[PDB]
Amino acid sequence: VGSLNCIVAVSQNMGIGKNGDLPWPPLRNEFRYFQRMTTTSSVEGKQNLVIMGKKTWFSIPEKNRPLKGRINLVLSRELKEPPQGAHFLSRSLDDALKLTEQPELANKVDMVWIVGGSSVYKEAMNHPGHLKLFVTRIMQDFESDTFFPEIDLEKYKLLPEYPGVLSDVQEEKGIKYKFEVYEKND
Ligand SMILES: NC(=O)C1=CN([C@@H]2O[C@H](COP(=O)(O)OP(=O)(O)OC[C@H]3O[C@@H](n4cnc5c(N)ncnc54)[C@H](OP(=O)(O)O)[C@@H]3O)[C@@H](O)[C@H]2O)C=CC1
Ligand SMILES: CCc1nc(N)nc(N)c1C#C[C@@H](C)c1cc(OC)cc(-c2cccc3cnccc23)c1
Repeated sequence: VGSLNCIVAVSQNMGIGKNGDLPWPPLRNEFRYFQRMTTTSSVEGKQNLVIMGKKTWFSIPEKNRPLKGRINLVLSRELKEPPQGAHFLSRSLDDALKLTEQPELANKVDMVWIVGGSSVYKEAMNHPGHLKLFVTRIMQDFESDTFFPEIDLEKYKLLPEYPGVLSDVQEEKGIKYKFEVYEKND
C-alpha cells in the first residue's frame, strides 16, 4: 500500500459526531460523495478497503452494514473477532495495512480509505508516506461530542482544486459546505 486516504465531514467547531450519529441533519449529496469516493476502485476485480473504529461501525445503520461494494475492516483492541457483518478485524492501523498484503487480500484491494472516528484519523494522519485527506467543511457550528484533530500545515497542503472534487460552496437543506482536499507526500 503506497497511499492512504482519509475522508471526514466536520463542523466549524471541529465536530464530527454527537450521540453516536452525525451532529447535523442528513445531507444526501454529501453522503453520495462519501459513497463515491470510498467505493470507486480504479481496478476492475478489486474493491477499496474501508477502515473504521468500533463506534463508527455501530453508528452505521445495521441494514447498511457492511458498506456495500467495499471491504469493511474494524479496528478494536478489545474485540477478539470482527463484529457481525464486518469482513476483518485488526488491533491497529499497522496491522490492518499488513493484512492487505497477506494471501486472503493480496490482489483484492485497490485504495484504502480511513472513515473515522477521531483516534483512527489521528493515527492515519501521522502514518508515513503519501496521504490525502478529503475534508468536508460544514460551515456552521453544531453541538458535538466527537471531534476532528486539527490539520498540521507543516505536513499537509490544502490543494486549491482537485480533479473529481467540486470547488464551489455547496448547499443542502440550508447548510453550506465545501469539499477540501489536503495532501502530504512523506
Ligand atoms: N462526520 C464524520 O465524517 C464521521 C463521524 N463519525 C461519528 O463519530 C462518532 C464515532 O467516532 P468515535 O467516537 O471517535 O469512535 P471510533 O469509531 O473511533 O471508535 C472508537 C473505538 O474504536 C477502536 N479504535 C479507535 N481507534 C483505534 C486505533 N487507532 N487503533 C485500534 N483501535 C482503535 C477502539 O475500540 P476498543 O475499545 O474496542 O479497543 C475505540 O474504543 C459517531 O458519532 C459517528 O457518527 C464517525 C466517522 C466519521
Ligand atoms: C457524514 C457522512 C460522511 N461524510 C464524509 N465526508 N466522510 C465521512 N466519513 C462520513 C461518514 C461517515 C460515517 C460515520 C457514516 C455514517 C453513517 O450514518 C448513517 C452512514 C455511513 C454510510 C456509508 C456508506 C454507505 C452507507 C449506506 N447506508 C447507511 C450508511 C452508510 C457512514
